[PDB]
Amino acid sequence: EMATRARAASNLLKALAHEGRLMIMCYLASGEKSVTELETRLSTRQAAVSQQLARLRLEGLVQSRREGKTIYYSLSDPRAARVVQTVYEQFCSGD
Amino acid sequence: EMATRARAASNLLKALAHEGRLMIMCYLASGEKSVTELETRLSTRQAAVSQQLARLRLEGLVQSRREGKTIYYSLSDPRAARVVQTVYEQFCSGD
Ligand SMILES: CN(C)C(=O)NNC(=O)N(C)C
Ligand SMILES: CN(C)C(=O)NNC(=O)N(C)C
Repeated sequence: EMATRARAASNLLKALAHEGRLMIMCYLASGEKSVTELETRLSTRQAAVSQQLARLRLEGLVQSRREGKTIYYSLSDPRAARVVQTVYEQFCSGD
Repeated sequence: EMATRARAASNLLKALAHEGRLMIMCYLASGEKSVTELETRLSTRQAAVSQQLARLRLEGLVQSRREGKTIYYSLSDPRAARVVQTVYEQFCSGD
């Protein structure tokens, strides 16, 4: 149905419509990243990154695994992955 | 730069992160549509559609032309067009 798929799409976009969460998703769009790598690449403060990761997890958009003492995040919803890949390609392209 | 392109991307997503505006964009993603066609397809109330179209116009995402007494809207930002096409394809696909 058009309504329920429009609400799921709208909800993904609400999760992505935040500069910090979008940047996390863009970094994960190129492959799995440790938390250390994400924080190295992001200028966001650690407490903010932590909430943002939790929100992306709640929304079903990221998952994570432990390897030793490292936490690796990755994209988990393939619809969101493709949307973010399009955003990343389109908005990182110069004119 | 990563910051200014991340803000433009984030702003597109904020404009898209609304069920009514997203549905308009999804309909325009398949080609130019008259206002009459858009309102026939949308269940949204006319005053709401009017504000939503105005917002999409302000954001640079849609443009329009007049042919006789008909107003035709179309997508105007190609980055947004591709993002919406990915949303439409991904979220209209069944499992
Ligand atoms: C648009 N966006 C979030 C993005 O990251 N684009 N990529 C770059 O801007 N560089 C310099 C790699
Ligand atoms: C055509 N049809 C029944 C359909 O669901 N298309 N998908 C969408 O329109 N969205 C907004 C996900």
